[PDB]
Amino acid sequence: AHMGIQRPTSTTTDKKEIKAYLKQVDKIKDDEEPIKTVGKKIAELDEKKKKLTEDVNSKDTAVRGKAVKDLIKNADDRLKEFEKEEDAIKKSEQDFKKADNIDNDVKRKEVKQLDDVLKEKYKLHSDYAKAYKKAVNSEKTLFKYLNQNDATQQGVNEKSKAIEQNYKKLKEVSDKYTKVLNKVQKEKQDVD
Repeated sequence: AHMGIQRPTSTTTDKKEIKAYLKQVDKIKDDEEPIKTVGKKIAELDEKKKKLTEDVNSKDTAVRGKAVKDLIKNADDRLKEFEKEEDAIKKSEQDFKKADNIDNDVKRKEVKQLDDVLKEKYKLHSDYAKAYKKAVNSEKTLFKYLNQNDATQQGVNEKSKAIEQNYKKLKEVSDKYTKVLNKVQKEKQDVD
């Protein structure tokens, strides 16, 4: 060019645009940090739950009754804490939709693909949240059954199998979600 003048090429300008895109996606990911705190708080609650294992079968009726009532409260507490994760993902998805201008058609398709995988992330989280709530609620159902007169082993077993099945399902969906979080990073590597 005259005087060796240099001004931005479509490639440089696309880079700028991809940078701004990947930044909006990372700001949203940053703002999900509270989900980590939820996980820690639920883990603490899970440890407290395990520590009622002896008491739930206590021969001291008062110790047993307190353990059962504490187990009900603990299921409520885990569900309440999990609401914060649900709310965070809701916030993240709302910010997502707001986050071409890429001239390069090859690169523009890579971007649409990252967007589609992020869309799949939000959908799979909804499935995961449903499965987690179903599981914790099915624990609560067993504990309520213990909090009335005349509970039997047969009844306990029948409610226990449902908990087991719910956890099998939660594993299937949790695995799928972890997979999608990985696919999100793979698409980012290509896009960048």
